[PDB]
Amino acid sequence: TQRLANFLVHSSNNFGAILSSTNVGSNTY
Amino acid sequence: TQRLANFLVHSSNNFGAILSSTNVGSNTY
Amino acid sequence: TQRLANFLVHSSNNFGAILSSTNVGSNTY
Amino acid sequence: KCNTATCATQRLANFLVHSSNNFGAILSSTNVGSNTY
Amino acid sequence: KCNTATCATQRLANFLVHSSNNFGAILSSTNVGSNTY
Amino acid sequence: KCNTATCATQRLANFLVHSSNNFGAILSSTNVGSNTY
Amino acid sequence: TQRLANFLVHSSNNFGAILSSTNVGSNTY
Amino acid sequence: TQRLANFLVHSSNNFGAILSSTNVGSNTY
Amino acid sequence: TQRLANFLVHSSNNFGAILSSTNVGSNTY
Amino acid sequence: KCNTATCATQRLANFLVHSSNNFGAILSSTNVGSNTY
Amino acid sequence: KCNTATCATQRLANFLVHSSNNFGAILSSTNVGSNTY
Amino acid sequence: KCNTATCATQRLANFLVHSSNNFGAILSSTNVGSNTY
Repeated sequence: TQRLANFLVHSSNNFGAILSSTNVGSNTY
Repeated sequence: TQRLANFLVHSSNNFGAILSSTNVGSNTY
Repeated sequence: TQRLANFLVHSSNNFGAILSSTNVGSNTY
Repeated sequence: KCNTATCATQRLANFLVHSSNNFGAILSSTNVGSNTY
Repeated sequence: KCNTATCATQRLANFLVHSSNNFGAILSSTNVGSNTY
Repeated sequence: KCNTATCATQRLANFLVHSSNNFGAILSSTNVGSNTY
Repeated sequence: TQRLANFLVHSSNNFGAILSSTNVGSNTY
Repeated sequence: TQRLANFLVHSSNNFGAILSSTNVGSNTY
Repeated sequence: TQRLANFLVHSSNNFGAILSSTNVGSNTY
Repeated sequence: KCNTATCATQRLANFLVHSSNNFGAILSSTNVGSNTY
Repeated sequence: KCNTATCATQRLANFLVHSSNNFGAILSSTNVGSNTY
Repeated sequence: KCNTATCATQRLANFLVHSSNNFGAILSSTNVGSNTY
């Protein structure tokens, strides 16, 4: 038997500046 | 028997400056 | 029998400056 | 609570109190990525 | 609580209190990535 | 609490108190990555 | 006396690939 | 007396690949 | 007397690959 | 030519000969800035 | 040429001969800035 | 040429001959800045 359960809680709170720059394969020239 | 359970809580709080720059394969010129 | 359980809590709080620059394969020129 | 076996309980405590009582002057300047030319 | 066997309980304590009571002048300047030319 | 065997309990204590009571002048300058030309 | 003369000849010839990217103040995110 | 004369000849020829990337003040994120 | 003369000849020829990346003040993140 | 004084003559020689006589197969691929995903 | 004084003559010689006579197969691949994902 | 004084003549010689006679197979691969993922 397989009793699998994923409890994924992703809480994110911001009260200031965020500069989240993600470059997956980006090529700047 | 397999009793598997993943309790993943990812809490992130910000009150200031964040510059999260992730370059997965990025190539700057 | 396998009784596996992962309790992963990832709490991160910021009150100041953060410059998190991660370069996984990035090539700067 | 748990009696027989295989007992796992995790308790998380998080009383974050961010109190800022400004009775005066605050001159802040947040510049993330800016560039003054 | 747990009686027989396989007893794991984890307790996390987090009373974070960030108190800032400014009765005067604060001249802050946060520059993350900025460049003054 | 645990009676028979296999007893593991972990307790974490975290009373962080960051108190900053400025009754005067603070001239701060945080420059992370900045470059003044 | 001032006898000033500027002989400025700017000759440019191309027979192949050129990628001339000039960023005077440009800010890529 | 001032006898000034500037003979500026700027000849450039290309027969292949050129990637001339100049960043005067450019800020990549 | 001032007899000044500038003979500036700037000849550049290419037959292959060139990657001329100049960063005067550029800040990569 | 110049006889008395202040004699400056500059001669530039430029016989560039780019000759390419392909009697066979040339498989070239110029990729400047391209990105094959 | 120049007789009295202040004699400056500069001669530049440039016989560049780029000859490429391909009687066979050339498999070239110029990749400047490219990125094969 | 120059007779009296102040004699400066500079001669530059440049017979560059780049000859490439390929009677066979050339497998070249120029990768400047490329990144094969």
